[PDB]
Order: sequence, then structure tokens, then C-alpha cells
Amino acid sequence: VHKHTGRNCGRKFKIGEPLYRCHECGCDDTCVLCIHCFNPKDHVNHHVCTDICTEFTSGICDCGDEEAWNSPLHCKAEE
Ligand SMILES: [Zn+2]
Ligand SMILES: [Zn+2]
Ligand SMILES: [Zn+2]
Repeated sequence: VHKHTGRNCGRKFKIGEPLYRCHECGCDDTCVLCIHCFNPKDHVNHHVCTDICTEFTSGICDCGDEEAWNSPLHCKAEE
């Protein structure tokens, strides 16, 4: 399972995978969520940017790292 109760997700993105950013919820433009963590319920009419990961934009999911987010998130894997 992709659930990670009480800790950060930290799932590394692979080339060609979807990554989710939110203008409002993200602290800065490096703050990202994976497909298993991103919950549409959290971002109704928010400015959500979903990209496809490349060779260059390689990193980790920030779900559960509270210093990466302005609002409390609700992990999609958790429901
Ligand atoms: Zn994640
Ligand atoms: Zn998560
Ligand atoms: Zn949002």
C-alpha cells in the first residue's frame, strides 16, 4: 500500500510519472504530490498543475511533510 500514516510519503518519481502541484497549497513551486497521494477533494477550484516527470525534474512526493504545505492535506491512499 501507498499509505504512510504519521510520516512523509517520500515516494521517488520515475520518468514518465504524473506529478501534482498546487499554487495555493504548495509552499513553493518545488512542493509536489504523487498520484497515490493527490486527493482532488483537497483542491476544488484550486490552481492544480499536473505535469509528466522527465529526466531533469527528478524528486520525491511531499505528502505528509507539513512544511511543504499551507493547508492540511488528506492523503488519497489513506481513504
Ligand atoms: Zn506520495
Ligand atoms: Zn500521501
Ligand atoms: Zn490545493
